[PDB]
Amino acid sequence: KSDVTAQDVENALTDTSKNVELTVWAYSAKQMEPTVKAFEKKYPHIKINFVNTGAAEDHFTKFQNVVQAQKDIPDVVQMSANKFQQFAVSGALLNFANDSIEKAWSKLYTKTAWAQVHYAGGLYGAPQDATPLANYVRKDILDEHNLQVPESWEDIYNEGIKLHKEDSNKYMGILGSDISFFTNLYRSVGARLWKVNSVDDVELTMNSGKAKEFTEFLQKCLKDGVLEGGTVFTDEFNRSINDGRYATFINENWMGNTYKEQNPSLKGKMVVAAPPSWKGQPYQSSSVGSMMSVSAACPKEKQAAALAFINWLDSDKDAIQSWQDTNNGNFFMAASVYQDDENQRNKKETDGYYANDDVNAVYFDSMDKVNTDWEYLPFMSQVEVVFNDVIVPEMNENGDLVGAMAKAQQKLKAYAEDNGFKVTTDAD
Ligand SMILES: C[C@@H]1O[C@@H](O[C@H]2[C@H](O[C@H]3[C@H](O)[C@@H](O)[C@@H](O)O[C@@H]3CO)O[C@H](CO)[C@H](O)[C@@H]2O)[C@@H](O)[C@H](O)[C@@H]1O
Ligand SMILES: [Zn+2]
Ligand SMILES: [Zn+2]
Ligand SMILES: [Zn+2]
Ligand SMILES: [Zn+2]
Ligand SMILES: [Zn+2]
Repeated sequence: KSDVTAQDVENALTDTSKNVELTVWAYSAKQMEPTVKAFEKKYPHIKINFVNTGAAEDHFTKFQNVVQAQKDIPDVVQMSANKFQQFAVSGALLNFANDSIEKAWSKLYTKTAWAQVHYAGGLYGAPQDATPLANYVRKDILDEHNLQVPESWEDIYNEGIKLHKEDSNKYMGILGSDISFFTNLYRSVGARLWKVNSVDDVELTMNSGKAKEFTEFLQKCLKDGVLEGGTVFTDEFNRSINDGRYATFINENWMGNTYKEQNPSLKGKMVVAAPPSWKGQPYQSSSVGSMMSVSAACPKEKQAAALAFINWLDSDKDAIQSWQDTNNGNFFMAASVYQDDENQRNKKETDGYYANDDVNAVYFDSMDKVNTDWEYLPFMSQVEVVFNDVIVPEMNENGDLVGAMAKAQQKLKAYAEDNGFKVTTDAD
C-alpha cells in the first residue's frame, strides 16, 4: 500500500534543495513536450529526461521489454485508459492509491476520466486528455450528393448506399482495423463486449445481445459498401483522409487537432458533428485518452516527485493553458479546470478550419454522453493480439465479422483460463 501522501507529493515541489532526475517516456511528444518544458522551467530542481518513444505500438512494446528485464525502466510512462490494464495487473505500474491522494486528486479530474485510471481497486495514473468521439464530416462531399450530416447509424447506412452508388471512389466511413477505433464504436452504442467483476473474474459477451446486433450491422455495412475496412493512422489512411475517401470519420477527438496540423487543404470543408445514435436510443459516446503513470520500479525516493510531475502536467492551471497554446488553441483535457469551465465549452473556433465554429460545444456534449457502463479487460494487450489475428482479416466486403467475433471470444476464453482468470462466455 502506497504511503506517499498528497502532502508528500506537494513537498517534492516545495523542497527545492532535493534535486531529482526523472526519465519520462511518451509517445505523444508533439502534443505534450512543450508543457513538459514548462514544468522544468518552473521547477528547475526536478530535471526531466524526456524520451520520445515514437509510435504508441513501439512505446508499449519497449516498456514491456524493460519491465520484463527489470532494467532501464523509465520513472514515468505515458499510458492510455484502454492499454494500461495488462501493465497494472502484471505489476509494471505503481499503484499509488491511498486516502489522501484519492481525496485530493479526485477533485482535479472529471469523474469519467478519474474512474478510468483506476483498476482492480488500484490507482495507476493521472488522466491527461479526454477523447470523446466526434464525427468529422466532409460537408462538401455530402452537399454534392444531396446528403444530410448523419445523426444515426441508420442514416450512415442509407446515405452511404446513395453516396457509394453515385461515387464508387468514396465511402460513407471507414471501419478502422484498430482496437481503440473498433471498441469505441461498440461502447458508443451501449453494446458491451465483456464485463469485469474483479481482477480475476470476467464475462465475455462478444457473440450475443447488443454486441451481436451491432456486429451484424457493421458486417452489412461492409457487405453493401457503406463502410470500407481499412487501417487508421497509416500512410494508406493518411492518403484517403486527404483525398476525401470517407465522408465521415467517427474518432476520438484528438483527431480534430491532427487535421489542423496535417491537412491544411481541408480548411473549410469539414463539420464536426455528434457521433451517431443507434436504434432510436439517444446517442452515446466513448472517451479513452492518455494518462501519465509511474513505474513500479521508480525508486522510492523519486516517487513523490514523479507523482508531482504527473499531477502538475495533467492539472496545473498553467499547464492546462500551455496544452491549449501549444496545440492550436485547444486540447481536450480531463482536468476539471478545463472540463468545468463554461468558456471552454462555449469556446469559438477562430482559425476558420472547421465549417462550424462551435466545435468544442460538440466535443463537450459528446463527453457528457460518454458511456461509462464499461470496463476494459485485464489483458487488453492480448485482446489487441486476438483482434489483429482473428477480427481484422474479416473487415472487408466479403467478410464474416460475426463468426470472427465468436472465434475471438473462444481464443480470449482460453487465454483467460490459461492465466488463472475465472471466465464465462455467451457460448457456454
Ligand atoms: C494509444 C492510444 O492512446 C490514446 O490516444 C492518444 C493518441 O494516440 C495515438 C498515438 O499518438 C500514435 O502514435 C498512434 O499510436 O495512434 C494513437 C491513437 O490510437 O495520441 C493523441 C495525440 O495525437 C493523444 O495523445 C491521445 O491521448 C487513447 O485515447 C487511444 O485510445 C489509444 O489507447
Ligand atoms: Zn536528467
Ligand atoms: Zn478511487
Ligand atoms: Zn462525389
Ligand atoms: Zn503503406
Ligand atoms: Zn501553475
